[PDB]
Formats: sequence, structure tokens, C-alpha cells
Amino acid sequence: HFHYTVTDIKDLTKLGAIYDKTKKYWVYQGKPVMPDQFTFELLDFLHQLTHLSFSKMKALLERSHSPYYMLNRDRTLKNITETCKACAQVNAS
Amino acid sequence: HFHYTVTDIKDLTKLGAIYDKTKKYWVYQGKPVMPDQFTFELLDFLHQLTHLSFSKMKALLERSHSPYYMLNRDRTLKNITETCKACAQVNAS
Amino acid sequence: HFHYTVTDIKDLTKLGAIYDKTKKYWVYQGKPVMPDQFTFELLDFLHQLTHLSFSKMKALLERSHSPYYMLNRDRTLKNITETCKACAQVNAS
Amino acid sequence: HFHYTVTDIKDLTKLGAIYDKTKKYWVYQGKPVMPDQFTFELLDFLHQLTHLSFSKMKALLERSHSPYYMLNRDRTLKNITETCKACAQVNAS
Ligand SMILES: [Zn+2]
Ligand SMILES: [Zn+2]
Ligand SMILES: [Zn+2]
Ligand SMILES: [Zn+2]
Repeated sequence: HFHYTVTDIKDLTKLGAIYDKTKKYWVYQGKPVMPDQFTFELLDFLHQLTHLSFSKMKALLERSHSPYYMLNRDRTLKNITETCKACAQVNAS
Repeated sequence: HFHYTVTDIKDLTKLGAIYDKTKKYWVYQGKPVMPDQFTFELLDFLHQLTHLSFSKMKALLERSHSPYYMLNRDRTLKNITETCKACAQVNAS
Repeated sequence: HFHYTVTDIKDLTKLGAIYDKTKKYWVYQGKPVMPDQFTFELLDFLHQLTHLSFSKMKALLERSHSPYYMLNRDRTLKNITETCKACAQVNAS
Repeated sequence: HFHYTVTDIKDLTKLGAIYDKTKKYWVYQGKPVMPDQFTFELLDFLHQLTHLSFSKMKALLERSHSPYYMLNRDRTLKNITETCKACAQVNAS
């Protein structure tokens, strides 16, 4: 199941998400919430296999029928794509 | 070695390339010329592995230290990227 | 939404899946079922972006937390990888 | 241009490579030798774009007709593939 940090729980309380004891996770906009770290590890993994830019990954994810709300998705995605060495090497050309 | 079609040979003579009997290929600007068909099969293979845009593949090839002159490169490259189903599916976003 | 063929419905009835008239799709193992053709074009898209082998795509999908049941996934997946030209070119070496 | 370390020069002499003072680089099997570190950063870049296994990258490079001889290619290549996070994540499933 999901593991929420103090910072996650903090972000979630700010969003106004609610913890669901029955289903063993937090819920927001009607979806189970993906923790910040889980989201990072997932998006980082997906970028390594495709090296799609920020705009392409974002737009694809919104069409994905994802059952999850990804905490700090955009911020995490922007950080992943802008610090990718291989992509930096590509546009260096 | 390379296999040149009548149309390749046509393009090459117009370019002023020369056949090198010792090396079994045509030479131009100090570089062996890659036939139109070999160029297509190579660039298409490389795109399938990366799905880099026209601009990205072009800029990279210019930095590649490739020992070969690629016959009809841009034309072949633009066609490959503009007819890619996967890239079209990506940009559908 | 999903379009189910005669062949989908026969496979689904054979599985013992059940149709949800209210929610306008078939359900199996607690999941809405993705038709055979929709599954193919999706899995085909994912291979073009990664060119992962049969075994690797299978294992990854089983870990995917997919909200959909993919009809004839394994059979379709094998068809995709074994007819992929780019991968055929890769192992040709 | 190329920078050769003492370790490169040592490895090269063992290979029976030859230094060309006039063109100020080493030559081996009729090809200019790319230093160990340049070879690493190039091969690492290519793996990030493809994540091909050791055996496939190797077989492909042998068919590539690269204009450079890559110092310690196989050893460097195996190191690249066995320390890749994305590939490690893939078989983890
Ligand atoms: Zn990248
Ligand atoms: Zn493409
Ligand atoms: Zn493939
Ligand atoms: Zn890898």
C-alpha cells in the first residue's frame, strides 16, 4: 500500500484530502492519492525509458486513465526532465 | 559494401562523386556515400529506438563524426518522422 | 467507451465475465474489461516507445496497478514483440 | 580533441596500438583510438537512449563500422549495463 510522509500528510491536509481507513489510503478529487516519493520513482522510471519532454509526459499522463492523484506531479516532472543528463546532451546538439 | 541503384548512380554523377574500385563504393567530399535505401533503413531503425524529432536527429547526426555522406538524408529523415505512428500518437496530446 | 466484438463477447462469456448494463461495459476479476483490439493498439504503442521484450513487458504490466482487465494480453503481447521489425533488427546481430 | 591518460597509453601499448605524433593521437587497426573516458561517456549516453542489454549493444557496435576504436569497450559496456538503475528496475519485476 502507500506510505505517506509527514510532508505528504501535510500537503494533503492543505489540499483538504481525507484519509480512508477502510481502503488504507488518502483520497482527493475522488482518487487514491499517490505519495510524493512514489510519484517521483514512477515518473523518473518512465522518463528513463522514453525521455519524453515535460509537455509530452504531462499531456500523456492526463490521457492515461490514471486511477491516482499524483502529489506534486508537475513539480516532480519538471525537476526530472530538466535535470536529465541524456536529454541535456541531446539538446546540446 | 554498398549497393547503388540506377537512381543513386544518377544522383551521384550529378554531384560529381567518384566510384572507388579499390574500396567498392562511391566517394564524395572525402566520404563514402551511403545509398538512399541503406540510409532509409538505418535512419528508420534509429528513430524506432529513440523517436527523436527531425530537428533532434538532424542536429545529432551533424555532430556524429559519421564517416559517411547520406544520400537524400533530410528528405528521408523528414518522411520517417512525419509518418511515424507512435510519434503521431504522442503528439495527439 | 469500449466497443466489444462478437469475438470479445465469446471470449468474455468463456471467462465467465459479466456484463454491466448500467455501467455500459464488461467486468472481470473486479475490473472493467478492455476489448481485444483496444488492448492491442495500447500495448503496441507502449512497445514502440520502449521495445521491451515479451517477458519484461509481461512482468511490468502485472505490477502496473491497472484499472482495466486486458483481454488476450499475453497472446497479443507475444504477437507484438515477435513481429516487431526494430527488435528483429536488434537480435539479427 | 582527444586526451589520453597514462593509463590509456599503457593499455594501448599492450594492445600494440601506435601513436601518431603528426596527427597527435593513437591509431589501432587502421583507426584513431578514442580514450577510455570518452568511450564511457559516449556509450553511457547511447545506453540511456535505448537501455539495450550488454549482448545487444556489443553485437550492434561490431556491425556499426565505427571510425574510431573504442578503448576498453566491452569492459566499459558491461559496467554501464550492470549499474543502470532503469534496467535494474525492469528485471526487479
Ligand atoms: Zn531524459
Ligand atoms: Zn517516432
Ligand atoms: Zn520492438
Ligand atoms: Zn539501462
